[PDB]
Amino acid sequence: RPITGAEEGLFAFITLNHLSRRLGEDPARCMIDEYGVKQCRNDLAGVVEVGGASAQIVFPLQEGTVLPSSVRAVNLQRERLLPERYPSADVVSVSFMQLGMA
Amino acid sequence: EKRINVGKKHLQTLRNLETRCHDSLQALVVIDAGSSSTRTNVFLAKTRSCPNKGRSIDPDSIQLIGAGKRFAGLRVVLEEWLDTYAGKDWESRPVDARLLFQYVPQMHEGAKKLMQLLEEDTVAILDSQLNEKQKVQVKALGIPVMLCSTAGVRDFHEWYRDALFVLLRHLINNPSPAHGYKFFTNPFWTRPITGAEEGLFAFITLNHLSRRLGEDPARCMIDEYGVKQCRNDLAGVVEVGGASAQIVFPLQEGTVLPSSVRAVNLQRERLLPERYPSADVVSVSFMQLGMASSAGLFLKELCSNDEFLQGGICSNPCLFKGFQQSCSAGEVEVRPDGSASVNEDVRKNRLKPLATYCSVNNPEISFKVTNEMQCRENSIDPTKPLAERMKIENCSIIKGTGNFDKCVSQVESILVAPKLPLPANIEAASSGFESVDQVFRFASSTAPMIVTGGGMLAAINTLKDHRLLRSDFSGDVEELAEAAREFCSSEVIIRTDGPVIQLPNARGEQKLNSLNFDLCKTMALTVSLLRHMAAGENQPSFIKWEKSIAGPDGKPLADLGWQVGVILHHVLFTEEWGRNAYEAGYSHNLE
Amino acid sequence: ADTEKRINVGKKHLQTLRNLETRCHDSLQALVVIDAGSSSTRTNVFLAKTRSCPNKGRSIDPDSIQLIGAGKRFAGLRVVLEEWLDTYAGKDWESRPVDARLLFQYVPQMHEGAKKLMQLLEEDTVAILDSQLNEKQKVQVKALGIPVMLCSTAGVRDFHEWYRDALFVLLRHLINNPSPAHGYKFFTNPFWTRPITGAEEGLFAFITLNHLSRRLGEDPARCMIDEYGVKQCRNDLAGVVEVGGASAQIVFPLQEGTVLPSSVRAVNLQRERLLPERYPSADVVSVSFMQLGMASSAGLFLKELCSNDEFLQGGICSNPCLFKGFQQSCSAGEVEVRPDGSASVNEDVRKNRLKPLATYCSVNNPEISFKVTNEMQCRENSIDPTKPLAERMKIENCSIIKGTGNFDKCVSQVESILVAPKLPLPANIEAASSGFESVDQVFRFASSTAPMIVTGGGMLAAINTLKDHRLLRSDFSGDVEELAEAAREFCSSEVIIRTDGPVIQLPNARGEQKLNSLNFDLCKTMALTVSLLRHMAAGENQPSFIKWEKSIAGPDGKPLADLGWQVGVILHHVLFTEEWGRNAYEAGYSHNLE
Ligand SMILES: [Cl-]
Repeated sequence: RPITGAEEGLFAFITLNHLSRRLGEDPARCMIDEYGVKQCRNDLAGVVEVGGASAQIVFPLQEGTVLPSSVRAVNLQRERLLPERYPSADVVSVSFMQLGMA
Repeated sequence: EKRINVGKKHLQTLRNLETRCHDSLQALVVIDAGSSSTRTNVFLAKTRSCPNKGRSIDPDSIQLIGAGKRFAGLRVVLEEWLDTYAGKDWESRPVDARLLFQYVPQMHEGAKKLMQLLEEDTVAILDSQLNEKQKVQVKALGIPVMLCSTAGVRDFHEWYRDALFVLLRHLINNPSPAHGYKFFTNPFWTRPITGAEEGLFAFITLNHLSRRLGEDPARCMIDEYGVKQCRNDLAGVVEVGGASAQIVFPLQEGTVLPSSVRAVNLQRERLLPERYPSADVVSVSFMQLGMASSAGLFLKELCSNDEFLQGGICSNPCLFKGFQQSCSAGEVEVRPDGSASVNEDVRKNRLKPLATYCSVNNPEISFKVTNEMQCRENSIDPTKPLAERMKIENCSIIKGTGNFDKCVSQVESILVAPKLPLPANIEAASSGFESVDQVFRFASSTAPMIVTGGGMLAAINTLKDHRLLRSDFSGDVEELAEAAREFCSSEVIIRTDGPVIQLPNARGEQKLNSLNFDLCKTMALTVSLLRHMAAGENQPSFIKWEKSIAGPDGKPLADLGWQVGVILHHVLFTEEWGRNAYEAGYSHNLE
Repeated sequence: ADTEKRINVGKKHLQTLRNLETRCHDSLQALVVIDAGSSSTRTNVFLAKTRSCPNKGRSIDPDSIQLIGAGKRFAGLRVVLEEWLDTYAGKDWESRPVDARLLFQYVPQMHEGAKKLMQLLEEDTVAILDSQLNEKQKVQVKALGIPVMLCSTAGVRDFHEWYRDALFVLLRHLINNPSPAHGYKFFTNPFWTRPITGAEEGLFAFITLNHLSRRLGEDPARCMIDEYGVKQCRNDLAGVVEVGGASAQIVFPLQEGTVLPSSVRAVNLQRERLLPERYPSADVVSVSFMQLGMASSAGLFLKELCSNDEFLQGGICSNPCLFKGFQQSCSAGEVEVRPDGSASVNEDVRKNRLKPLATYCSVNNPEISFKVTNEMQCRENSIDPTKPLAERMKIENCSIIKGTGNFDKCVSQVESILVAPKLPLPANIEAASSGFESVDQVFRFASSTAPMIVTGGGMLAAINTLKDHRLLRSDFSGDVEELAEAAREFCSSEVIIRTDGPVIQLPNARGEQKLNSLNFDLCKTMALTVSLLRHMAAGENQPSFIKWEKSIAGPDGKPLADLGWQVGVILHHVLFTEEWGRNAYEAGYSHNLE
């Protein structure tokens, strides 16, 4: 099937993290939230990819950050990109056709 | 021998009692913390306790039993607290918010007096509406309270509102033990809601009460994989409130919006559970179309236009011939003598919400690059200090000209189809359109539309009371324009008993007051909205003006608005509701 | 300068309030377990800590469960049914076949019978709550509601009509309608209040033991990897031997890698919905022996011993399990030792210790009827199913029983009559039972290395009597020969009549103790102990240790609750978080609103 620039960014983010051994069932840190619920995450690295047609920037949302209402973290489990057994991954995902090489 | 059957039947009766579901009455309270007032809303619901299945609410049973007195708005609590501890010029000068942490008990002090008035009013409603048997059930189950703030408390941009909500929930969770009503809340039920969220909840209220929203779908489509894709036959809502206007309607079947705007999916937003057919909607909320902001913005743009402003006189076509006032967007008070009194206080300026929104102090303006330009180009300059930002230059008097068609053409250019709209940042509950014109030109639907809001209904009822519009009026644009043109050509006559609106050809009159002097602008907004809806590729199957919905019997079940929808979004998620309302319950407050 | 102090106080105050609305809140709850046994109905009052968490509902902390009070012994449920059947089914209802269909005319009279007992239990439960709780505790207890679990063990199992089911419907109705004056909101449902079998009683007593001793928990003690590469986990659970008044239960963990015969099965506590899935898997050998109860073994022992040519001679039964100088009328009736040293035997059919086994061993019992061998298995245990009741229990050609105090002969007869009979009584194959028929079969095919806890009033008195006369060392750890030598000496005692009453006088002037209705036949319990230990010692796998326990010490040293089925019953409900939350809190006492 065809894939968009933003989807190409998320897939490149998954590639980087898999090969770097950052993505996996073992989280790098678990935090006890306001309710006493253990929230676990991998120590994911962000990616800056400047391709021929577009530039993608994908990185995990800063822990305890409140984004403007007008933008949103992309949840990889919600988008069916990562299974539920993987620690929750919330990312800032951006694709700019104007920053591509061409 | 027939004595055996009495015994066998008695045992079966008792066996039926311990195996079947049992019904019990529950009260639920929604506190509407609006811009100008805070009002309690008391509801009744039938709960069902089923062996090994817990306890749930029958959503069809939700009924309003009483709406109370309008107490002061939450904004008053904060404004009085800021006046005392930050200094009287906090609206017009920089404030060190950190220093205000010294005065948290004084903020609690302000919230306590208001909560005590609401608690007494709620108890008064319960006692007057319930019989002794109903009271026993109601007192036993506990009373969930959902206090939601809407407009008036969104523009402080510090720690105040969140701290105020912590204090309000603490107050709700400590009711007086004397009356026996076990009120209780949690941070999921008592919280601020946005304008677009009020829209979604009003949409859910309308469809629930009219019986259009239900588990059983109206129609299904079979996809390429043989899977049923089902939907309900939902009605849209147009709500013009005092602080904002919302438009929410189902996305036209078989359409997809481009990557610049988005349909809101009620299930994805966790407003409706997955067992309800998928509901995709076009959702918009515009502060500038609320009754108060639209009045201020209309004057700000009309009175800076060379066609209307000449030699310090602003000729306003939406105001009656014979009416005049001083030139400012200040709150107008129609006096006993017939003159208009304009309040010049920054706090009472109709432009205050838009000017506070269109500011460099507002982080929302920095969220999107064009925001500041869209403010400036609509005559609300973020670079100008507050008083200069709201001022109408080279203008001493506003005089009414009673020209309905000119009023409509100006509502078109300032409010409905502006060349450059004011900024509206998208949020999870909204579609991203910034203008009503764009909504109907690009995302029109065949779904029926219900027009709601106090002022919208007052505009139609005024024309029907004067017998200028037929009682069976059903939305015809030209019939409405004709009625409104005649009413708006009325002359203001000052008499011994006060000012009157005298209809042409001695066809009646009514008293002129602070609430109706500018009603022609609402009639013009209605004509303009109907015109845009009629010019859409898809037109609503019908259009109606409503305040409430009749139940299966004929009596009103509840009022239109966001309140029923707020309850439903909690009660419909069965497992979560059972845990919070019954397992934790009021007993969570035990010390 | 001190402005920062006032700022930080304001900030802290808001953080204190925010924490208060995001964290779990604790609250006390009372729980009631009504123990409806064979000869009595008694209330048991418990306290537990509940935890209410945002978006999570409310649950009980299982380690907080504590007994606050046990009530008075009121009449047994069998007494309620017999008084109702004595009034409306006339006389000889248990002699002549009765038309049960006609008894439906007398349902309000059954209700009145049950109302009298329930009012007594409700008053007693309220008395315990009022004496044990302070005012702050009462507010919490009254607001949450009081779950009541009434379970009947032995007594009411044998009517074979609609009576028991009807009684239970009436009992729950009474429990669900408590007096509003006291403010205690008692309530029940058909899942909490119901009869329980002997095998289910064993599983509940096994759960109680392992809970109190901190062996049962979510975290496993050890994990293993099977043939497929799957991690298999378990707790290090202790087995229980509970010798009750009506039956004996043996419940212990299945030894790792055991291949059981096709005809018996391990009981899986998770599959049986006794423990949730979050607990490590627990597979057990579960056995309930009808003839090994204090009452039933006493009856059967006399029936078999006193029909054997070696012991019955010219109307005199020489009993090796009774003291020299002791004598009684020849019947299985309840015995009362009187101040002059004489024995009074109650001849009432309802007080005959052979009655439950004789009604069990009937052609009218489907358990017996459905299998050809079953009827013969009863007959070989001296209880003939074709015989009428009173004749079925009679010890023929026998006038008196005289004690001979010969421990070795007592062990030999206990072994051949009770523990390893020529023909065992029929196997029970209900879900809670592994389907074993004898003690030897259990230790031959399913022996385990799990430690074993011996419980039951009579089992403990058998060991403590020997320790008290310094015949057994205080450090006794289960050695068979050490026990047999001690019991041989004690069991050789002579009954002597003094001014103060009858005494058991030990040989070689070692001392004495008062002879009474509870200890006159204790030597048979000493012989049952020797026999049980011998069968366990002959197993391929040996328990790591064997201990006799009256109670289990809590974290603070003092016991939190009693051994027995009561704690286990609470746990099998409270551990199922979602189900408990729905029944106890969502439905609750408000389900009773009318
Ligand atoms: Cl737009």
